[PDB]
Amino acid sequence: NKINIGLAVMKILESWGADTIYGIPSGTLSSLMDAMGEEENNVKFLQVKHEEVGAMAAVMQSKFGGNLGVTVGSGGPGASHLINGLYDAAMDNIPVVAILGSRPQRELNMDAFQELNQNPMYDHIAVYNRRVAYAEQLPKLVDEAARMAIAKRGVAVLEVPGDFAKVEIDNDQWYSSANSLRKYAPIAPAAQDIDAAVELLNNSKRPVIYAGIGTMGHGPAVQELARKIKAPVITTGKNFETFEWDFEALTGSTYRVGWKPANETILEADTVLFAGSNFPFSEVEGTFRNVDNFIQIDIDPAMLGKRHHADVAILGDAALAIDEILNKVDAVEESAWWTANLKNIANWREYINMLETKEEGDLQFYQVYNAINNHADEDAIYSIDVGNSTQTSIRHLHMTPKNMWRTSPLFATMGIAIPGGLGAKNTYPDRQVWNIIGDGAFSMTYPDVVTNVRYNMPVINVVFSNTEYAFIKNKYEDTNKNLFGVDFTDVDYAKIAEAQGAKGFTVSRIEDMDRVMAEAVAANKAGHTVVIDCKITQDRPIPVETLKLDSKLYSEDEIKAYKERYEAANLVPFREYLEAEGLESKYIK
Amino acid sequence: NKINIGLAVMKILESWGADTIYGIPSGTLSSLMDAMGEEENNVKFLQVKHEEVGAMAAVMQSKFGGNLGVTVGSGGPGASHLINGLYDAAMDNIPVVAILGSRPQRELNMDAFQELNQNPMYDHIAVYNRRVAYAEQLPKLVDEAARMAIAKRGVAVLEVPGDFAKVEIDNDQWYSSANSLRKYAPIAPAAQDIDAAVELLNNSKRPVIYAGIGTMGHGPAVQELARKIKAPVITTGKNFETFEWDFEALTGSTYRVGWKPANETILEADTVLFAGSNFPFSEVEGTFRNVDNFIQIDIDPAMLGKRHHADVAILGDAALAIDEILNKVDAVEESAWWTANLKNIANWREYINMLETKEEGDLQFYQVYNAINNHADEDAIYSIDVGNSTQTSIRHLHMTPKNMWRTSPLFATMGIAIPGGLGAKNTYPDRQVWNIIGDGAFSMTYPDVVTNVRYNMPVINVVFSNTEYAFIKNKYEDTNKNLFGVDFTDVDYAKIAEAQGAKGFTVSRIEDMDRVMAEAVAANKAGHTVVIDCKITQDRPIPVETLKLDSKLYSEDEIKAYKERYEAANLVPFREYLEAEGLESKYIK
Amino acid sequence: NKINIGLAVMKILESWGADTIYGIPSGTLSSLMDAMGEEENNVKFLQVKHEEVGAMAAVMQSKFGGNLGVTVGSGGPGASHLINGLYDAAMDNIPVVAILGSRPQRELNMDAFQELNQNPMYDHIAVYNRRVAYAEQLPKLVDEAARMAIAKRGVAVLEVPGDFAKVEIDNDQWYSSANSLRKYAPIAPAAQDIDAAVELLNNSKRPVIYAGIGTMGHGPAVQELARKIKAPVITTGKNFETFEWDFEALTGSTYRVGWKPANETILEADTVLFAGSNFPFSEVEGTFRNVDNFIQIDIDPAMLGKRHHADVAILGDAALAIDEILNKVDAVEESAWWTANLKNIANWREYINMLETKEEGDLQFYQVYNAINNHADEDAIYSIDVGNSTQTSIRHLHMTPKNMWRTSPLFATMGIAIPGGLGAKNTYPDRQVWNIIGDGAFSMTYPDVVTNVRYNMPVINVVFSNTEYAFIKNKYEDTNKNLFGVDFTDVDYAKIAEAQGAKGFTVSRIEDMDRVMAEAVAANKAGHTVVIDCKITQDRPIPVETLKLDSKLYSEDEIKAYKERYEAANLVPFREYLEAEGLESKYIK
Ligand SMILES: Cc1cc2nc3c(=O)[nH]c(=O)nc-3n(C[C@H](O)[C@H](O)[C@H](O)COP(=O)(O)OP(=O)(O)OC[C@H]3O[C@@H](n4cnc5c(N)ncnc54)[C@H](O)[C@@H]3O)c2cc1C
Ligand SMILES: Cc1cc2nc3c(=O)[nH]c(=O)nc-3n(C[C@H](O)[C@H](O)[C@H](O)COP(=O)(O)OP(=O)(O)OC[C@H]3O[C@@H](n4cnc5c(N)ncnc54)[C@H](O)[C@@H]3O)c2cc1C
Ligand SMILES: Cc1cc2nc3c(=O)[nH]c(=O)nc-3n(C[C@H](O)[C@H](O)[C@H](O)COP(=O)(O)OP(=O)(O)OC[C@H]3O[C@@H](n4cnc5c(N)ncnc54)[C@H](O)[C@@H]3O)c2cc1C
Ligand SMILES: CC(=O)c1sc(CCOP(=O)(O)OP(=O)(O)O)c(C)[n+]1Cc1cnc(C)nc1N
Ligand SMILES: CC(=O)c1sc(CCOP(=O)(O)OP(=O)(O)O)c(C)[n+]1Cc1cnc(C)nc1N
Ligand SMILES: CC(=O)c1sc(CCOP(=O)(O)OP(=O)(O)O)c(C)[n+]1Cc1cnc(C)nc1N
Ligand SMILES: [Mg+2]
Ligand SMILES: [Mg+2]
Ligand SMILES: [Mg+2]
Repeated sequence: NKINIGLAVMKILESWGADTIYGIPSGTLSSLMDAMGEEENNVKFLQVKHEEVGAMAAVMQSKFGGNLGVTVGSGGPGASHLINGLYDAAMDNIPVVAILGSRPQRELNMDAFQELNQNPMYDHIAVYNRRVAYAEQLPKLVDEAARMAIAKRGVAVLEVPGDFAKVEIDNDQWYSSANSLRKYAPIAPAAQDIDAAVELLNNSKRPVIYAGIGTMGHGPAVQELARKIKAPVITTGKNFETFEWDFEALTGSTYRVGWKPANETILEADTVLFAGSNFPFSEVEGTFRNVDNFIQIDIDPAMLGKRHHADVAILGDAALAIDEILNKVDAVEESAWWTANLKNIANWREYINMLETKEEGDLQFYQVYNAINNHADEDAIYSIDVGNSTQTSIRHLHMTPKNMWRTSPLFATMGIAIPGGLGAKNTYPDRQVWNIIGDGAFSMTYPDVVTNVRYNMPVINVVFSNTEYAFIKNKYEDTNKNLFGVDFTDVDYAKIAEAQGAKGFTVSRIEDMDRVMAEAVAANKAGHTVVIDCKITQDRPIPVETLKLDSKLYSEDEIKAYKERYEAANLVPFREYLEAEGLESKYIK
Repeated sequence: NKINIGLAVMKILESWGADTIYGIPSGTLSSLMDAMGEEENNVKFLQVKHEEVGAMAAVMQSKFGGNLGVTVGSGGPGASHLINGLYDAAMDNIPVVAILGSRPQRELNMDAFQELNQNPMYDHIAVYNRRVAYAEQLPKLVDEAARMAIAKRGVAVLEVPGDFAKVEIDNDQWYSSANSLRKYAPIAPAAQDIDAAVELLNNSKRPVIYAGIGTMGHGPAVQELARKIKAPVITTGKNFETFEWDFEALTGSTYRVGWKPANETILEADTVLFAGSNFPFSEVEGTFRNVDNFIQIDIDPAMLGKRHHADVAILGDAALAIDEILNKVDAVEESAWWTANLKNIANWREYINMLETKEEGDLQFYQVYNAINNHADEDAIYSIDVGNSTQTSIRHLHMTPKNMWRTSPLFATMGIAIPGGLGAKNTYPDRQVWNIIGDGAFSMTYPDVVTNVRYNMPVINVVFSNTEYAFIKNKYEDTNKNLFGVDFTDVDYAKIAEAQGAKGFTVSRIEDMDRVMAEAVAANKAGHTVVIDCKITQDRPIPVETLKLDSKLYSEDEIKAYKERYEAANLVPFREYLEAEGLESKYIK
Repeated sequence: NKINIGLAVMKILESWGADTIYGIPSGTLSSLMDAMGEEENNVKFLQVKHEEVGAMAAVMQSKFGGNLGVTVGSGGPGASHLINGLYDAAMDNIPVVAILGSRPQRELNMDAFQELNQNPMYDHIAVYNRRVAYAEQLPKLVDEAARMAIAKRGVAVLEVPGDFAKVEIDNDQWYSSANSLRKYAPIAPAAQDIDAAVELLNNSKRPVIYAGIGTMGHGPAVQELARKIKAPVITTGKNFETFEWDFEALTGSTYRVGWKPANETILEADTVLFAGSNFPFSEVEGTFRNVDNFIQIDIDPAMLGKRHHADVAILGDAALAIDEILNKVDAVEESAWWTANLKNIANWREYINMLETKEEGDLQFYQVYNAINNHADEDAIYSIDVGNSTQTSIRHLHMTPKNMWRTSPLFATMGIAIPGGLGAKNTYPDRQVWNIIGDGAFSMTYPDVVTNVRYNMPVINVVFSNTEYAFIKNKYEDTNKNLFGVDFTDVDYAKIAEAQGAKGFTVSRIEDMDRVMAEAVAANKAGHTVVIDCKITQDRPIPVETLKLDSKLYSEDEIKAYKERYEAANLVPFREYLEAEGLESKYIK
């Protein structure tokens, strides 16, 4: 007639679909874990080597479309180790339950061993943050923690004295509210707002669609609208998978982790259809400084008019809004604007393709991605870390909506890749998973490669060894009138992988890349976790946030040096393509 | 006539003796670092692979008697990575300056990239926590940060917008208050309080001295007092180096990370001289439940009467107090109490020595320490990690005041060892440094082994590979009516070390341990960082917090099993030694 | 071509409808206020005597259906004084912008006069909490503060260095996003969920509708449903105005601030239609312990299944849900259940009416309310303070949807009444406003009576002088086996009102109450603020949370004493009415 509180907690977690708990065992968590596996319960424990990797995996699990993740941290140091993963979830508004273990109740406030008040730890970023006051309410609080993490789209934190889960209660003294879980269906936009948008788009001479992840699942519709009104497409760094990598009108993304086309288009555009985005560089980089009209679509009222004055605001689902717009807007037969953009994009793709298809020489980022493109499954999942890998992956990977690409986009914590792969593979065990990592970030997390090995969750780690914290050093050449402290010694990551039970590869030449990738993938299909140590050059990826190509903006000397350093001799400034179509730059005089 | 704000900051840090900054480069920290090395400034940057290791090294640097440490974390993820190191410093009351990099001022509050309010992050544990409001006051705030960290004995945190250090100011618009640094000299205790202590000690039939780190530097005096009044000595887990490892009257420490003698003595004692300690298990483990009188010595008023009712309270330096007491107290010629304790200690040392000196078989903790004892320098420094290593090191290392032993004693974060070695070697470059680590903790920090290699700071890493998070699993056998999730796969750490430019060794047999240690030390003296992968058994160290040896407390079956499992056939319960001297247990009936 | 930042802020506030700022002038707020009134701006300043009254008025302004309120607090003490008002808004989820003045930027971090970090002050309860980093972004942050307070339904806090508002900017460097303000229209519920509800209601033998403020604006529909299926109605303490005070099937509210009928009905009910409520006593008072089925309607997913296991969960507007249910459910011709409830309600109304209509004697709460009922406008607004006034007002006021009743229901801060009247009168200048206050709460706020006088915002303060903190003392008789410290001396509040420029009245006899109220109202219509000092008895209002009337639950002695003390000789326990209709209590045996 009674049940162990720990088993009740597992039953509740199971009811909310939270069937995986990431973490490291602890005395302050013994009771909870001791209950795992009872009465046919299916909540599994995935042991990591560093609690931050567990927290990040639990979060990335949801990012990749998986179930609500749960992460545990032992009282004190275990709990504090969850921070980078929780801050990432908070900034990305991703649901995740964090359980902080604690000393038994009798020890609280006694200044005992590893005994402290952990309530302040995550109060600032959490949507729910409580210290269980007595054993009997633990089930209710775990249930609410799940409900709140999901409803508030954020981090739900519970501090749990270690002695509570051992307590027993009547089976009728607990319940799950998972059965009452309800979510709102996509909301249609106000016709009045769609019409105002249509009018502006019809009258615009240089329209451009800036699509954020709010357009996820509606890329075809966005591409259709783009072609109907001849409006080029700009995407955000988080939304590339939404488009066919080779879409004729895709200009890429603006600023640093972007493409040349996008950065030029935005400064020449008249009307922007800001769809489902909260682009953070908007104000500080003056992204929309030359735009005449601004139309925004978003399901969140707090975002309407946030990044720029909105001439038209549309509250509602991006899909529905795009569909309504597509159907009501006037078709455009030809546009000098569209034609110039297509050619500018084509020019950029020539540049990118020639870099990717070199046949011999010292290995660069480009050829590694080329190889990934020639060997990856069409529905491959990419877990991207922070640094040059982010910048290059969205330029050189050839994705489509069949893929998934995720990173730590806003908080931007390094080391998100390996955890990303764990959450992905846990969700899709038969799906090919890639972790694209810089050596600096890999260095903050490679001990967890063994986790994939131990749990038979085969992933392919691609490590870019340039022996520098490049993303910073590269920028140091600009912002810094010096440099200093951005390089380190190279280590044999392939050998480290072997020591961990993984399969390691080392490659440093372009002419060996295709074979190495072939062998790495074959190994992954043999059930092995792989680490490809790519010893690349220190060539800095082309900095499209500072395009030194237009002779009316930079000196010939500057242009020559820029072309030379970035192998961009054939890149043509957008103004040339505009003028060829009889148009004039609206800001370059 | 002007100076770069960044150079001013370095000059101020240099004036406070803070000549080393630990961290990882960042765009949000570029300005500050760019200034390092100018105008003959000698503030060096030590690059780590994970910011938590940098934060911990900066803290351990002071713990080991070094200069004020400085740690940097890039805005957001870099800063949050400092947490485990800062919480350790906070709980241990260790001075440390933490600089959090941040987006440029113009980006603050704009919800820009990696832009957030970091003030809440460490407000709870810091003694100083401010966000620089404008460039010109950065020097003043760094100066105050140093002054406050030192005066308040804690964490001083500054959030610094990345664009401030580039600003220039008049040389007369900044100054360091380091020249005004003043500290109080040891304060003599009130004679009235010393006399009350003396009277109690003179009249006590079973005195015992419980010495905490407040007695650091006065071990000889404590040993002299112990012999004068025939009072055995109990130490805290943090204070072993204060005594000669083989002192005839040293009973060790109480509770889990302790010895058998100490745990028995405390339950049989009448009067306790609690000198310079804030022992955290006092109340929750009922350490002093059978004590009749309690005398406390401490320089901190907040501690007087905290762990137990104090019959006599002495405010002042432990050295001075011990000296005053020693001189005024009556000499004791013989004591049945003393005699029984000495024999109980001798019995324990027989047990410990026989474990350490085995000649053949599967390697255990014991023989690794035996080897360390036979090959280490007499002034060696030991950086101890958290787990079975802590428990075993204080039982098997043969230290004296010439040594230094430090860990993460209260917050108890794993992974403190490697950082400890960095701070130690940075402070004493020609001194032998040992990092004693469990494989679980090593797994949270081994990527930083390369840091010692890269910076030519040779250390000896001793890794205990039992393929479990033993300290927890061991206790799981008691507290848990099950277990689960406490084991992992073994990895070749020696091979990982080689891949990092370090020298690796692997040992699994007792008969090879002496030679392996010899070769490891010789390598360390050759300037190499070493990793000794000790493949040990899963034998649980004897649990002295639950001594099942007295037939009046446990069944014969229990005693037999306990002796069998812990190879303690020859250990004799303290009550036998007491009775042999004509005394009776005061609680065992 | 340029504009003062302060004027820009006022223009933005005006665009969001925030035309009133409550507070007290300050050096740290001088710049902002100095700009009020410029270029035809219409943002007015309402000066209070205590900043907490200003914060509460700004909040109550929205509670009463007014515009977004703004409250200001001078750096340090002025800002901290806002706390009770902000916590009330936070717990009630009411939008409000709070501006904290601060020392000029140059003084920040200098430990200057009244200079401190106010970011921690309200971080825990705010939905937006930032310190303006530079003058130029102040406009953008005020605009976002308004947008966020509204979108997040909570407290938006901005700390503003006093020197920023003086700075000038280009008119094109600021904009308001108020034009993009959009809100979701009522969402229809899932038909599947409505049908499950209907089925349960059709099959229920004892249905009951528990309506919270989510049903606001749909009382007629709720009353119609109640009559159609013969389900009595229970309301929450915040939702009385939604029903006609004399609705035949209104049982009142459960627990302490409730009626006898409601408290009995809930323990005898089978199926509950929990509509638009988040009743806080649910679990701790076991409100639904005897209920068989539970159906919940709410627009917030986080609330579904929170207060009790939900057999049916309906996500969507309460109006739409009630309408769908009303139309699909089966009509019920007669019900023994309904009949018994109506008679129990009628019995309660006989009791209440006889108390209210006494003709002579010492004045009690009852006759004051009787008088208010006979003289108040039909659309009067009632601002209720915390204490016996809350308990009694919902029992003795005769409200309808034409009225508005508001208090501090969850955080429950005393002193909310006067601020409530200010916000109400500011919103509806020609509407009759009543402040019902206990003397204890009046004592925390009467200096602000002058505010109504000074700003010609005539209100009627009704003060219940029982010279005790009754709501507590009353309960002290139960929970406390003593009492102590709950009484104080009586003061002449009428005389205090006169000293403040208000009109004071004093009444202590039932036979004078009608005339006094008549004269008080006539004075209010003469444009004067009135204070009616009601010297009442210390008679404790009947405690319906402990009904000692059923002989099968209490001894005859207890019942006699209960009837005697609360003049309830004629109250009949519900079980009698149930049995008379051939039904049996489901829990009283
Ligand atoms: C090292 C690094 C460098 C980077 N560099 C760049 C860079 O140069 N350029 C760049 O663009 N990014 C860059 N990023 C990523 C960048 O920081 C942002 O995270 C990203 O651009 C935000 O993209 P977003 O607008 O698509 O989505 P979010 O910021 O997640 O916003 C999505 C919006 O969509 C709305 N929404 C959600 N669902 C719907 C729906 N159904 N209908 C309508 N609206 C909906 C939401 O309410 C929200 O407002 C970088 C990241 C890293 C780690
Ligand atoms: C995994 C793990 C297990 C552990 N297990 C144990 C265990 O079983 N048993 C155990 O004992 N410890 C154990 N520890 C260590 C333990 O948690 C405490 O940190 C330690 O015992 C505190 O020792 P202390 O009293 O010497 O010093 P502190 O707690 O640092 O207190 C020192 C006191 O000395 C005072 N003081 C300082 N200078 C002076 C002066 N000049 N004169 C006078 N007073 C002065 C201070 O004000 C303070 O009150 C463990 C640690 C870990 C990480
Ligand atoms: C001294 C004091 C004593 C008190 N004593 C009592 C007492 O004895 N009994 C009592 O009942 N109260 C009492 N109260 C008030 C009590 O504390 C609660 O604040 C009140 O009962 C909450 O009422 P509620 O459920 O209507 O609304 P709320 O708690 O405000 O919850 C309203 C719910 O409606 C939902 N909602 C909003 N709009 C819609 C919509 N359009 N459609 C559907 N759902 C919607 C919301 O999401 C929310 O879940 C007392 C207050 C004080 C100050
Ligand atoms: C964006 C940001 O803040 C970056 S990008 C970057 C370079 C990463 O180097 P890696 O070697 O992994 O990759 P590479 O650029 O390909 O060489 C650093 C150090 N940072 C700062 C930083 C520091 N520390 C942490 C934990 N997270 C971040 N994001
Ligand atoms: C004390 C405490 O909280 C311990 S002791 C311990 C076992 C350490 O295992 P390791 O393999 O390093 O050593 P071993 O015991 O010799 O096998 C754990 C997991 N914990 C919990 C824990 C978790 N995570 C972190 C960051 N710090 C701590 N202290
Ligand atoms: C509910 C709650 O917490 C109450 S009800 C109550 C009695 C109020 O006395 P008053 O004289 O105003 O009214 P009366 O009951 O009619 O005599 C007190 C002191 N409290 C505690 C309390 C204390 N202080 C403040 C600021 N707010 C509250 N709510
Ligand atoms: Mg790199
Ligand atoms: Mg281990
Ligand atoms: Mg009163």
